[PDB]
Amino acid sequence: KNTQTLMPLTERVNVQADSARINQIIDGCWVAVGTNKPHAIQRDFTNLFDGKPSYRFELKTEDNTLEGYAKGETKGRAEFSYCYATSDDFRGLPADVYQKAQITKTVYHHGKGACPQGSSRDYEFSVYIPSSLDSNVSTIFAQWHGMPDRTLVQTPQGEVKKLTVDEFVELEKTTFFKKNVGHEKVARLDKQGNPVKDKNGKPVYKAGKPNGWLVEQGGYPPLAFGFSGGLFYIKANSDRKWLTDKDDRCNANPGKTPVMKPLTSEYKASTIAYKLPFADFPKDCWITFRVHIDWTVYGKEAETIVKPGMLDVRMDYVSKHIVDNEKILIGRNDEDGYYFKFGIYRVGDSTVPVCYNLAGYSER
Ligand SMILES: O=C(O)C1=C[C@@H](O)[C@@H](OS(=O)(=O)O)[C@H](O[C@H]2[C@H](O)[C@@H](NS(=O)(=O)O)[C@@H](O)O[C@@H]2COS(=O)(=O)O)O1
Ligand SMILES: O=C(O)C1=C[C@@H](O)[C@@H](OS(=O)(=O)O)[C@H](O[C@H]2[C@H](O)[C@@H](NS(=O)(=O)O)[C@@H](O)O[C@@H]2COS(=O)(=O)O)O1
Ligand SMILES: [Ca+2]
Repeated sequence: KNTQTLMPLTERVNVQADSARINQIIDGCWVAVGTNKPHAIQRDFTNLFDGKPSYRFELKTEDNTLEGYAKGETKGRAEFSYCYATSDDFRGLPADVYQKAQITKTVYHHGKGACPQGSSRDYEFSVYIPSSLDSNVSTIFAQWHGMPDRTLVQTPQGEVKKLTVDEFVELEKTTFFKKNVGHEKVARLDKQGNPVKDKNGKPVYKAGKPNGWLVEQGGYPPLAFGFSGGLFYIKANSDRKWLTDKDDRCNANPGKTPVMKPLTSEYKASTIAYKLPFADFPKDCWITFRVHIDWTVYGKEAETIVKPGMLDVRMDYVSKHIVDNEKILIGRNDEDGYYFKFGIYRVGDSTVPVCYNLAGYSER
């Protein structure tokens, strides 16, 4: 009933498919993604950081709104993305550039907030973990995410090739994509033999059988900071395959994979760079992470590792050098780069409630 200390921020931008409208942008630099329940993300006027409102993220137990990897598994999301495009990013261009970017899901590739392939960048942000946070949460609170372009496809005959935007736009007319997998696009039909339309007159389609096409979509985040199994962990992922293979689920478990011993497949590596028992992670105070990433350089279609990456992390609240300039494989073999998000990404088929605050982001 006191609604003065917290301000719901409920606008959500589909950053891959839609430009952010000015009145959806937060503090001139963020848009929000994930569930839009009023408590999911709020500006917090009580817990100030550097004398300014911080951001309170909350997922209650019922707040998983996304399908997880396995049938019957779900996941939850309330995050800020530092990467999005606005209408100004398409200013003066032919109308079809934006329209085709929505269909190819490459809208945010036209916007600010990404770091290119093989680049080096410094990041800083702060987190505030309440003492009430359950030690068995399974949540990623900051991540650096790839930006694959789904115009890189595999044909039914197994050829990996780059479609032009126009070619992809044509393919999407006949193909219903379920994540990365193409299916025959089938019109649902009424009884007079006509295509069904929703209440707004929009034609409705469903997926038929797989049609052989695959597109580059999804993939693990190259870097994630989170809690799992009673540990705070930092996990780095690398994928050197030109077209990522979604079936190759090379993914280290902080509870099972020893620290700094990469788990590898033929193309992927997943490394737990740091672990700290949950009780040793400070509570009810602001912790500032300083992160330096030298992104791995990959050889594109050659699939080589041209140059290894490196990861450095400091944790201040005292300064602990928790990841000390580690040579590491980190990134994705894509044409495009990486963007930062923070918030709640509740994974591992968990519904344990999550709530904490974040603030103070910068990158250089
Ligand atoms: O770590 C994640 O946030 C995450 C990994 C992504 O690879 C993707 O996984 S997936 O299960 O959906 O395949 C989901 O990431 C993107 C997702 O790729 C994207 N789909 S797209 O628009 O068709 O390209 C969309 O669903 O957004 C999610 C998260 O991105 S966002 O939080 O910046 O919006 O989850
Ligand atoms: O081992 C996995 O591949 C894996 C474990 C699952 O528990 C799943 O979490 S769940 O809540 O969806 O069930 C999970 O998380 C991945 C997710 O699959 C991936 N999407 S994809 O690459 O496009 O398929 C992406 O969003 O990253 C998350 C982070 O994985 S994590 O669980 O290791 O944190 O995948
Ligand atoms: Ca790729």
